[PDB]
Amino acid sequence: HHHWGYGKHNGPEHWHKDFPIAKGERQSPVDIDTHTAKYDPSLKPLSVSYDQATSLRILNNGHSFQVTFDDSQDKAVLKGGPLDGTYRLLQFHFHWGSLDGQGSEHTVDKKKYAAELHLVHWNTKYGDVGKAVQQPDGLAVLGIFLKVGSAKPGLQKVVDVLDSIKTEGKSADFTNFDPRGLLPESLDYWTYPGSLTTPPLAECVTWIVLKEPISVSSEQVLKFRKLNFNGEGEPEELMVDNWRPAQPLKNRQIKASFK
Ligand SMILES: [Zn+2]
Ligand SMILES: [Zn+2]
Repeated sequence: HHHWGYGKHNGPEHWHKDFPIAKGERQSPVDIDTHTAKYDPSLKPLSVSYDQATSLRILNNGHSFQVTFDDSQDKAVLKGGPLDGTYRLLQFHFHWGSLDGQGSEHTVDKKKYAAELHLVHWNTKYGDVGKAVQQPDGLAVLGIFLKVGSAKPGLQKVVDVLDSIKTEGKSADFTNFDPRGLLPESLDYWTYPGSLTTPPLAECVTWIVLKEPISVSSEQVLKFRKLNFNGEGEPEELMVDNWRPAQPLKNRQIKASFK
């Protein structure tokens, strides 16, 4: 359980009261201004190696739903792009809106997408996620925008279990899932140094935000929107608009992998 949320009283505007790093120098998300984000030809190609992925559980954590992976060995890993070394996939989760016109955390020329998928990875130079979160290169989060259109067949297994995890703390087995089914065809990206977008807002993340959104259906996104922030029998707070808005870029540069 957790004290914070996305309401007027417990939401992003107030997180700095408990997490003063909320007003820090490398906070996420950010707007990606395509007039000022510059192509960097020294960026390597991004390497997604998810064939050996081992999914474990799906959980309503009170702010989102998350799907966890066995990160005890190099199985599903992210390498290349801006990264040095190997980063193991730990979990994925989403942020979404009440309406299709909002829901993403990152924006592109101020445009908000209907949702955003985060695949969270940690740097194996550290022992575990707990050590990695204390370092500036501890995590790599691969961010993928969702737009509404045709169904994403690789999302359907997720959508099909959401009715079983409606309220905070509900969970299920979630085995044999292939996260490659959530990727777009193109791996062109923007990258910058930032932070977790949820508490504790640690400044430990290399963000890799893909340019090409995936398409999901209205049925699929509606299932997201029928989840609850609350626990069982508590006053219903539909789980929508669980996104932090864009934060000041301060001294940073966003780099593009493409011209
Ligand atoms: Zn807790
Ligand atoms: Zn996230």
